[PDB]
Amino acid sequence: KSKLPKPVQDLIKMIFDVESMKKAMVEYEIDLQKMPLGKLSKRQIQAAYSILSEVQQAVSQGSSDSQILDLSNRFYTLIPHDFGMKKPPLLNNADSVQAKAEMLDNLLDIEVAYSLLRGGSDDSSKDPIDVNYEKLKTDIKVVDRDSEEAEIIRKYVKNTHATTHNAYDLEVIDIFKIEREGECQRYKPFKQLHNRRLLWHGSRTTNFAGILSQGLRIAPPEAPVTGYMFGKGIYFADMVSKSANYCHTSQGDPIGLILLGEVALGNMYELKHASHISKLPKGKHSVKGLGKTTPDPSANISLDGVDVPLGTGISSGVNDTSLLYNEYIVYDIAQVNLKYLLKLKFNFKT
Ligand SMILES: O=C(c1cc(Cc2n[nH]c(=O)c3ccccc23)ccc1F)N1CCN(C(=O)C2CC2)CC1
Repeated sequence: KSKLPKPVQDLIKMIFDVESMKKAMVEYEIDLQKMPLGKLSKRQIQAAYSILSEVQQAVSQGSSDSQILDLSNRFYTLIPHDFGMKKPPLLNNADSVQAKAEMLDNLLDIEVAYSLLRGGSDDSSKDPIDVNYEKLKTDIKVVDRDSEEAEIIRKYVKNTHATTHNAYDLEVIDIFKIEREGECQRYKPFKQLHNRRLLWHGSRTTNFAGILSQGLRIAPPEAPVTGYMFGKGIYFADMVSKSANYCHTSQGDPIGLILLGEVALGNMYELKHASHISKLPKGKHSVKGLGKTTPDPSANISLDGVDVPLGTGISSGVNDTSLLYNEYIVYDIAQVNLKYLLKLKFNFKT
């Protein structure tokens, strides 16, 4: 039996759950008989990303719906969808491109989780929880409830929950201090860079085995840049509820996982509307999506020399913007240093 803490053990079980991976694929209307978990490959997802990038071209250049039909069908050939003997819905718009790009982002993380679980070594004498924990190459420790860092994190959760996200309230079950192998060494060029903030990153439970082993990555070159609001980068939020929406929890699965990462933002490229950029303008290290609401800047605190915007939501004074809340995007994976992993219970009030 495993000597790991019970919350650490429950975390491993949750992220390496094969049925949850299958459930996530079903959600994206994938045909599991034509394409099960085992048949998924980095190559197939990449080829589908490229076919989606072709759909991105047809939509923008106002191509005929009879020319988009073959591009749409090609995507379904690479990624089989559950429609049986019926014709599948037409991928002829930017929304369909975005939705299928999000699916492929998840499939790429699900593939990493499954390859980890099916690769390596099988040993009956060792606890399967301990074996799977080692595969993540991440030091996971339980943060003591009565510690100052736990009080800071709980205040951050409590204060940055938005009114427009009141269909549920949030309960912090566990706070994990995480240390990805080699990540501190990778973050070294940006360790002293100004504007370093502790920000939120919400994702589906089925993506965390991929996130903890490989780190938060950027969508591949094959991915359609127009399917990403501020281009292919790593997205963060200063509001817990904005990130918590990306946990994709329901009444049937109310437990989610959220990250707290130290992001070296530096000189921010402040944007109000969609900008599908491949590269940042000279002298800029990040993009700040200007939201209508911002945490109180006077209420900012410093946890290990890192700014924690745990202030309650106040008006930013930003007019004519497509965002209700701020977002932060970095375009170099070395600019992120993951600090905490939170297990949350979503108490749906609907
Ligand atoms: O951060 C994002 C991302 C997230 C989102 C949604 C989102 N998800 N989670 C958040 O906490 C968040 C905060 C503010 C704004 C958006 C978000 C949209 C586009 C994105 F490129 N990534 C895209 C998916 N990722 C990948 O590694 C894909 C598999 C190759 C991780 C990085």
